[PDB]
Amino acid sequence: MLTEGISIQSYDGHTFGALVGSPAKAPAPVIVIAQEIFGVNAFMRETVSWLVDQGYAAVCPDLYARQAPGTALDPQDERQREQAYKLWQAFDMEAGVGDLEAAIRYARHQPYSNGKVGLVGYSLGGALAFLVAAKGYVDRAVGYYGVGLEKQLNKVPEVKHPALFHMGGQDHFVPAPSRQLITEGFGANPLLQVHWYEEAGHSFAATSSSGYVASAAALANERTLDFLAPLQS
Repeated sequence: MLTEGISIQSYDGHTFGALVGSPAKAPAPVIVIAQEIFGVNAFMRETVSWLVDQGYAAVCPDLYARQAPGTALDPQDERQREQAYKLWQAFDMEAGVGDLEAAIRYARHQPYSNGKVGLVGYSLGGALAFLVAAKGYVDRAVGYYGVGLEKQLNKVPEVKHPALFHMGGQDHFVPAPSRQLITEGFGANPLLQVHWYEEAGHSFAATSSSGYVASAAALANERTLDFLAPLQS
């Protein structure tokens, strides 16, 4: 689901929709949310709601619009999960970073914007959060269980604004050797924080996922809100 009428343009000219939530009290800092592999679906709608209820505005861009605009897949449906994995395998990560850069610029000057913008991404979006943090487009970035971060460690010195990552200790997209690489590599830059939730795997913050872990989602979410609070006016 997206907000009708909302359109954002990327540097290369491509335009895409987004799901937007404005809080009752504005102006407010705006959080661009970077999707998982299912498009802008119920969990993204829930993430927009959570942030708006905490007093932020939120913009979740349709990152799959270069492939199939308006994709919103149900993770409980096997056929739609297969579609999600196909779209993820074809996903242009660089174009994704560029579309998020465009959404961040957009978020700086909407009616409800206070001019500060943060980014929170999940899974595919968590990997994109790190890439965006290396570019320096946002004030603060957060990534929940980003995949493949152990392959982007050459970018650690490029991060010049804070970025926070929540990783599951039982997430097998990040096995022990990968966790060691990430832990050692991110350890070199104090602007990066990475927490490991030992009893959680992938998707632990999504209440409808079989991987949901209430205690880890709650600790991570509170850390995320404390990390974003300085963006408030």
